Amino acid sequence: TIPHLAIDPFSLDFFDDPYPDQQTLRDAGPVVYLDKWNVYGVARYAEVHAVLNDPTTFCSSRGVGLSDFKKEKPWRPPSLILEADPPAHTRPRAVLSKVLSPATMKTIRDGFAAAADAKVDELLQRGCIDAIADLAEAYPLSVFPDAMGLKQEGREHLLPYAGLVANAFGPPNELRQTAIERSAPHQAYVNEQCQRPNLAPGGFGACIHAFTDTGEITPDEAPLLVRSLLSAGLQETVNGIGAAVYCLARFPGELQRLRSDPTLARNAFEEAVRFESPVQTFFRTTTREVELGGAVIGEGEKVLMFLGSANRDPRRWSDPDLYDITRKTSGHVGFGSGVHMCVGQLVARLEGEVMLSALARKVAAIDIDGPVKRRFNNTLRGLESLPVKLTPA
Ligand code: HEM
Ligand SMILES: C=Cc1ccc(C(=O)O)cc1
Ligand SMILES: [Cl-]
Repeated sequence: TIPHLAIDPFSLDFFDDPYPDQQTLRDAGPVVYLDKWNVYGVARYAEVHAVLNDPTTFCSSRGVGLSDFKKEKPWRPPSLILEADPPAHTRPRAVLSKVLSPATMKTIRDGFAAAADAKVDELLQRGCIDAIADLAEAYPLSVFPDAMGLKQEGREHLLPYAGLVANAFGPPNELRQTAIERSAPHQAYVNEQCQRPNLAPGGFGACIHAFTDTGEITPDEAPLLVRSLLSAGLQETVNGIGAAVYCLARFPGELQRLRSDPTLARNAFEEAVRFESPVQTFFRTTTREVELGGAVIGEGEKVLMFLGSANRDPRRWSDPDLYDITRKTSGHVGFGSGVHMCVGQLVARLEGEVMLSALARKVAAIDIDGPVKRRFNNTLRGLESLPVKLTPA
């Protein structure tokens, strides 16, 4: 009934070019079994969307990586957000939603935009730059840690900790083993910055700690909620911005459209998130026997959702492998779907929008002028290096 495949979606060969194997996973059937890791897989949009939107059956509190927290110890204390189910998830989620609210975005937008414009101006003085280290990485590093309220010292641990968290969702392969081996200095930095005295007034971290008296969270939960905002989002935003620059370089007709109407900036970034899907996969664990795509899945089974594949499923998308900055992107699952849908999505979209706006107004051409290098991670997709020449408008 259920097809069994030997594809390892966490292998370096797969990461190097996942798209043929993602088609094989989709076309084999609505539900597959991955013999390499003894998990179920869903790679089409329909089943991925269904699983995300049924959290009672496909829970998160047994872990959203390969490891089942009912069988193994989590590598770190469980997130109060990502690794919780309703109702325990609900009020901590509401706090993070209010910390990263539309009102907060209105407070920080002008500064985020000015820093994007300044970065592009600076890069145009150099001409030939690395669009990852110098742009996709440098810009979020120039706005998000400050908006968090982090001190200057130690910020070099942020992206390593981000990569560690994402690697630790994966199976016990070399990427995961090496990440955990290197983890201690990054973990020690992150956990210390989560304490209230270390978060500057008015920033995201201070606002979490100020939200500890409403009956939604307690003071002893605020450190782990700050940890969520230091564990998630930064590398994804970097990878999304880097993918946008890569697409604007490889599809120059789309840069020409963006230049002609800079108000396409927000959707140009949203399309890059669909196209690249910085988070490629997430797991759920079944809490009961369930029918999914004609398959009967027992209790306590891990289900691997292919977000990137769902965002390129031709059953749902026209020309899914094309970068189209006017595509109707609504419904893509690059940020998830349902009750866990990325609580930081407004921050990521703000950063991506204002960077692409700066490019749209200031840059006439983006030409790849050096070897492109991929960064490997068990669950994140993104480039390591993207040498480009920027021509000013
Ligand atoms: C392009 C950028 C981003 C992408 C692709 C992305 C991806 C995702 C996805 C797919 C989920 C769903 C997790 C699940 O269903 O189990 C998620 C949740 C989450 N993200 Fe993001 N994210 C991004 C940016 C951010 C940012 C900027 C932040 C913080 C400021 C952030 C913090 C979080 C948190 C805390 C959660 C957990 C939400 C919950 O479980 O209710 N993310 N993200
Ligand atoms: C989507 C990635 C992600 C990683 C960590 C956390 C967390 O630590 O709460 C949330 C989301
Ligand atoms: Cl940790």
